[PDB]
Amino acid sequence: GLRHTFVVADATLPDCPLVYASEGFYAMTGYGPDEVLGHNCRFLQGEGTDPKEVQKIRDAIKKGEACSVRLLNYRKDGTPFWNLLTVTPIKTPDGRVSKFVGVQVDVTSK
Ligand SMILES: Cc1cc2nc3c(=O)[nH]c(=O)nc-3n(C[C@H](O)[C@H](O)[C@H](O)COP(=O)(O)O)c2cc1C
Repeated sequence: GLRHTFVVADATLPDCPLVYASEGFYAMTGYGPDEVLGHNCRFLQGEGTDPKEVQKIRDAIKKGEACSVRLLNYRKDGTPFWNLLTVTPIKTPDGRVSKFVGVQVDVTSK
């Protein structure tokens, strides 16, 4: 989908914290860099987020593999939205994962 957001997480640190987010990520979610750089993206989850979809992502990250999931997420103001998320590992020439990138699409309106 054409409208989307983009983030980079640092896989060389144990909890894959965010190191970069696009202008649209901040604007869509309602958070700014001074609130979410250095943090794992799970802050977007909440009461209704499907733990089985969360587990798929967790498992893909541990295996250094790409994954696509649909997750209920929440803006800073607590309002929900449907996030079609695709995460992709970025490797060094030795095959180790350095970064994960994420593309989010708000698919609430279909
Ligand atoms: C690059 C990247 C982007 C991510 N973007 C989101 C996101 O937009 N929304 C979300 O709920 N989780 C997102 N995650 C998933 C969480 O950061 C975390 O990996 C997931 O919740 C599973 O780990 P946990 O069980 O320790 O929370 C993203 C992860 C990575 C690596």
